[PDB]
Parts: sequence; C-alpha cells; structure tokens
Amino acid sequence: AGLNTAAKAKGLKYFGSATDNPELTDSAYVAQLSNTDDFGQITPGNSMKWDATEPSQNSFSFANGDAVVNLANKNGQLMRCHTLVWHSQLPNWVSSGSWTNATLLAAMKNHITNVVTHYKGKCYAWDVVNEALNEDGTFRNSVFYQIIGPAYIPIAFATAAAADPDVKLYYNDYNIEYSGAKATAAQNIVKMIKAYGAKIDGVGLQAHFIVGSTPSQSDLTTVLKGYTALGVEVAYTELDIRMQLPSTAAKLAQQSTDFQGVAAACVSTTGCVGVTIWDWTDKYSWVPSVFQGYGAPLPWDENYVKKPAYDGLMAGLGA
Ligand SMILES: O[C@@H]1[C@@H](O)[C@H](O[C@@H]2CO[C@H](O)[C@H](O)[C@H]2O)OC[C@H]1O
Ligand SMILES: *[C@@H]1O[C@H](CO)[C@@H](O)[C@H](O)[C@H]1NC(C)=O
Repeated sequence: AGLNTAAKAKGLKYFGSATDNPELTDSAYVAQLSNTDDFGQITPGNSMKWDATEPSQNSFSFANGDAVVNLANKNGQLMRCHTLVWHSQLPNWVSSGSWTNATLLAAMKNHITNVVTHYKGKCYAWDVVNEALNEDGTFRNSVFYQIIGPAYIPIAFATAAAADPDVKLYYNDYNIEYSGAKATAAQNIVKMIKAYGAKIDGVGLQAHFIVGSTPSQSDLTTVLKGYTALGVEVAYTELDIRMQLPSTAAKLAQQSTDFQGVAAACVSTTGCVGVTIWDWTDKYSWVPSVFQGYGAPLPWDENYVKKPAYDGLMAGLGA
C-alpha cells in the first residue's frame, strides 16, 4: 500500500518523515503526513533542538516538541527524537558562555537529563550527538569539543542512557554513508563510546545526497555493514536527494534510481531498521535555502504529487 507498509514487509521497523510545526496547520499536508501506509515514524525537524528546548539555562520549553509527538501519537507513528548535543541551533547562552570543563559539562548533562527524561518512553531513538566530525575524520571544533575534549561524546551517551535506559541511542552525521575517512571516524566514535563504558545503540546516516552523485548501492551497503559489524543498528535518518535545478524528466528519473539504491541498501543490511526522509514534499524542503541552485529533493513535489522517486523507493523496498 505505501512506503511504510513496504518497509515493514521487508523487516524494517518503519519508513518515516521529518516535519516541522508550521507545516501542521496545512490540512492537506497533515493528511498525507498522517497516512500510515506511507509513514510509520516522525522526526521533529527543529522543535527538539537545544535552542528550542532550553532557551535559557535551566529553563526548558517543550510545547513545540510535544506538539509533534502528539501528532505521531494520534497516528500511532513512532518518534525519532532529534538532537541533544549539536554545534548548530544552540541558544546564545551556550555559545557566548565563559565555560570551564566542569561548568559546560554540568550544563550539557543537565540539558540531556531534562530533555531525555521529559520524553522518556516517547522516542524509538535519540540522536544524542549530531555532526561531531570534520570531513577528514578529526573532531569538529565545537564549543563542546573545545572545552570538554573528546569525552563529551561518551559522557553525552551515558547521561542519556541514565535518564532513559530503553531508548535507542544514536550518533548521527552526514557524509558517513560512503567509504572514507569520515565514515571510518564514525566507526571509531562507536568504538570510543563503548571503550568509555557508555551505551550506543545505533548509527544515524543523514543521507543528504545529490541527484546523479549519490553513493552506489554497493558502497552504501558496505558502509552500513561496517557499522552493523560493530554490534549497533543503523538507519538512514534525513534522506533527501537534491537536484541541480531546473527539474527535468531526466533528472527526475535519475533521482528515482538514486533513491532506489538507498532503500535497497537498507533492506540488504540486517540491522538497518528504517529510513526517514527529511520531510516528504518539495514545498517544505530545507534544501533551497541552504544549497543555492538545488532543490526538488523529495518523493513528492510542491503540489503534493508523487514523483518518480516515490516509485524508486517502492522498487528498492521490493514492492
Ligand atoms: O549544516 C549541515 C550541512 O553543512 C550539511 O551539508 C552537507 C555537506 O556535505 C554534503 O554535500 C552533504 O550532502 C550536505 O548535506 O548537511 C547537514 C546540515 O546540518
Ligand atoms: C572534563 O572532565 C571529565 C571528568 O568529569 C573528563 O572525562 C574530561 O576528559 C575532561 N576534559 C577536559 C578537557 O579536561
């Protein structure tokens, strides 16, 4: 019947989509987001980030995050919860602070404990740390790395696990889906977390790809299995395949094969639990505001009509 029914028939836990709170007032949008043939899982694109949830220190705010959970609960959809520790979308008090290791650690741990406890029981997975790596596999020089050093990563995981021992704890990043220094360094993050004694359950592969320049099915699968070999699960967490505009029939067809290989890579790898696309309609994609000249990245167009990529995904899921 749809992406989620097809995914589950192949043993995946879900096919799902991100969304954001302004979109939930569009009734036609909501109807399709709520179609559980296509979506069995929801990620909040923004309302669980640090700026949204802890706008002042020790002053938490959950209305917007909770509204997305409420919609998923209404529909019987799973949640992925996104994201606890990240260098972007920090409130001013974090980025402007004069910190020591002890005072930033206390603020970081408090952030994690409060947000995870609030959502205890409500999330399939958390993206506990997001985008901790440079492209060469060194650590990104965020405020957390500058002040705390590499230990911020396992400390974040351990803190989340203490607050909610049941939820799957993920490391999430982009450009870790293809073979290379960054992917290898993501494997090393998994190893480091476990060497500290902290828990890590999954690797989240953002999968912000480019039409005609998407990793091949074979490389995607080698990379997925490089993580599942480590005793973790994997998921594609933010899948979109941006095209260099303008859109054409030929580009739409290439986009379909590109999406097909992603889905098929996941099915081929036991331990790949699911795919989430980063929203579902071109109308609401983040891409054009960030990648000048690119767009049309998703399986439905800006009029909410399926594109060839929808069929590519179904074919990769063996439906
Ligand atoms: O802010 C980051 C973006 O920088 C990140 O951009 C990458 C860059 O490397 C790639 O071309 C990949 O396709 C893009 O997504 O994307 C995630 C975002 O949070
Ligand atoms: C910060 O302190 C924790 C001990 O609580 C430690 O694991 C970490 O390595 C320290 N980092 C720095 C730069 O001192």
